[PDB]
Amino acid sequence: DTYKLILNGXVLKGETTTEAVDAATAEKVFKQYANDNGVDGEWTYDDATKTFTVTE
Repeated sequence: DTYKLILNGXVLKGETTTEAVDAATAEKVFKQYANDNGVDGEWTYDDATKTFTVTE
């Protein structure tokens, strides 16, 4: 499936997508991308939209 990532860094925002077989795998990809790019914070998932948010 296509999963989405919302990255909220206070006044700064971003977003991205990945293809993955399930949600746990997409989150591993999203958590590495977020961390590689300086974005650390609280994670939540909307399984109705297959969208993760990381909030600084």
